[PDB]
Amino acid sequence: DLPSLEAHVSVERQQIENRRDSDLEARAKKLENDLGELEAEGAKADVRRKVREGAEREMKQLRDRAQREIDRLDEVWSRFKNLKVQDLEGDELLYR
Repeated sequence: DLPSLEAHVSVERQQIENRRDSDLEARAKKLENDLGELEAEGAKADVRRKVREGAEREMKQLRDRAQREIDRLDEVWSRFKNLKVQDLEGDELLYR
């Protein structure tokens, strides 16, 4: 049954990448809206750029979390691939 298994994991990865691109588009739109709202406000660079820095950090952590979750999905798939009897396995979360 392995064929269907890698088909399923590939489909999950494709959906994850689609969600990532949707997040990219949404954050780009939000940044554009924020820029437009404060486009006419003439103030210091940091005062107007603090919100932009926060949004960029939010996107950075979002992409880092996406990378981490895809990496753990790949790790779980690899672990199941080479699973045999008498294999000790801690990591309660991984077993669940």
